[PDB]
Amino acid sequence: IQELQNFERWFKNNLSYSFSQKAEKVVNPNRNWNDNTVFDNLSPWTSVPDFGTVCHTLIGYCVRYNNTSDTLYQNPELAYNLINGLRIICSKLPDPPPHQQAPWGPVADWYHFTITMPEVFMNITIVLNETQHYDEAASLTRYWLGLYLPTAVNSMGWHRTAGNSMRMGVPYTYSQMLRGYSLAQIRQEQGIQEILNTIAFPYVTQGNGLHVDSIYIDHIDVRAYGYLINSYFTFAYYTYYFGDEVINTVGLTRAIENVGSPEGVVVPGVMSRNGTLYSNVIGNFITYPLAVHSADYSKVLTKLSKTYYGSVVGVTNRLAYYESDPTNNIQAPLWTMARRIWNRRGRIINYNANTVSFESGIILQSLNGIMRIPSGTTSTQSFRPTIGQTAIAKTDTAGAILVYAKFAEMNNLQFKSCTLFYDHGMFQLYYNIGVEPNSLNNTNGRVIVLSRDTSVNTNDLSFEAQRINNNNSSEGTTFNGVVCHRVPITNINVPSLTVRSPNSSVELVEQIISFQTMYTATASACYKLNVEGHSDSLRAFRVNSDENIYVNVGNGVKALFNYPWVMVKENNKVSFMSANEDTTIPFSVIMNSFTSIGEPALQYSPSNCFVYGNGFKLNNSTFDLQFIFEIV
Repeated sequence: IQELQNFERWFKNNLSYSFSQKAEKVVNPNRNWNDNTVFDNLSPWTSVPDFGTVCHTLIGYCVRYNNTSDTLYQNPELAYNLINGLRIICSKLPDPPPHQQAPWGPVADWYHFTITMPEVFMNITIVLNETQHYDEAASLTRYWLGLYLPTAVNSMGWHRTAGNSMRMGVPYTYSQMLRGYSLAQIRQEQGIQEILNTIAFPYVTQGNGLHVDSIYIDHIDVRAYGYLINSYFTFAYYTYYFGDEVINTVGLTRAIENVGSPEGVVVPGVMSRNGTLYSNVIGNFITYPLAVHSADYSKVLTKLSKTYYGSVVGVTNRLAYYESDPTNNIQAPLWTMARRIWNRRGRIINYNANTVSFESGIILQSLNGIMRIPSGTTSTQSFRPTIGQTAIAKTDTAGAILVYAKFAEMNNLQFKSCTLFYDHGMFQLYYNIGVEPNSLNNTNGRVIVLSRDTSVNTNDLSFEAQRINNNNSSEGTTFNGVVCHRVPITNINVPSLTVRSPNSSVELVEQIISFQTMYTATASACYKLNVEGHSDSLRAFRVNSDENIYVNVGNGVKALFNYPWVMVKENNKVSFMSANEDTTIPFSVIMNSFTSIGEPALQYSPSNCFVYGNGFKLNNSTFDLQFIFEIV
């Protein structure tokens, strides 16, 4: 059949690429072969994790066999080892298959038999398709998957859904093609129909799924990309199998653009509960544009430039600001207060238990900086903020985010947060920082400007040595391709930069804020970060009234924070948004904003909105909440 041969060709053509997207894998294996256990130093027949390792290692060797640049490309002895490995596995599998137990090991360790093993059959059979082993591999696949994966969604007496089913459908479909069924026939099967529903990813307005502004929500109300990351590699298969209509590709691509980067750096607030800024696959999911992205409802602003990746997760009362579990409960400050740019050519330094409490933007309430929000259940618990109102405005190269938040579980911490991303830096102002009165035991708070894991050796001197070398000033302190500066604003208290080590693993540049001002919710801090080698003359101003903050980057980008409104102007384009999510904007708000940035007589025309009452109304507020005007 043409269909089968074409699929096998496509599979081999795209294997290396597909493998680069696959979350669970063993890359470039060189483990020695063993006629008893498939590979040396493993006990796969008694230990199910070891069987998983055998499975992954075999798949890894398939990729090596198939990879033109690999030293073992089309190597006949590897081909033999692969078919021999499959034979060994087949000789261990019970016939008939078990009903609702694992064939060996703990009765509940079914995973590698249902998920990973069928992928082994598929990978071995296809990569060996031009060898003398093909017909045997195909026959073993037809028989053994016929038993262990009888439908797309059933294995060993269990019905499967979600992530599990997305994995299963790929080798199942292939097994049916080997049996001579056409893709049109397979499509109509009940199991495949369930999977097609699972992979549709329609936009949703609440609950689990892809939200309307392309941020993935899991566990009812948590920003969480794990579900997408784990099964992403399967999407290309289903699109090949069943066509360009089965998956919301635009929605998913935008979802990845909204949080990821080619280097694999991802804002921690949308990642796993242990606190992480890295995925070893997300960089391979899509080709990323150089752009500023915003999710106006879910509250994410992300910029990818030629020099940096920067992102802020905002706060809305509609979504959890944090999720903890029995092990992980110190990650809330990182999820709520990370205000950082990462140099794209910098070292990817990920967090650990001793460093996860510290990052540019984090407000610390104690010297050691540990803030715990324990799970009140025997598994996970997510927490809604007491206050969560966020506005985002973006133009070509710049994006601003304005957050008003209050967190009951972090000692009633509240703040107004103003962030601006531009080429090549980031402005951050916190004002009205507050905590529960009389709660800090006479300990001053602090806002982290720069942080470093001291176990990492770079060519940067220590923060204290840099300070002393700079006439005892922490201005221009550098770490990992990022440089920090204090940003004074006349009539706003902005503390000086000082250096401190909160524990033996971390050094900080911070702005210390008095417990007295925190008690009155009047504490403030202001700094900027630059990509090393890329300085600017950014200035910020408090214009006449409280909360009216004008930032002139000095490169053509102007921004205004005037809670609840935020505005960015660049070239002939202006964007506004309200943290109240107003779908109308008054003429007077526009006029006052333009006056505040020093351009009182600006002429303008609506781009995505229309005259309605005493202002403008959005043409469409379904996905986006920014009013866009052209300066005419």
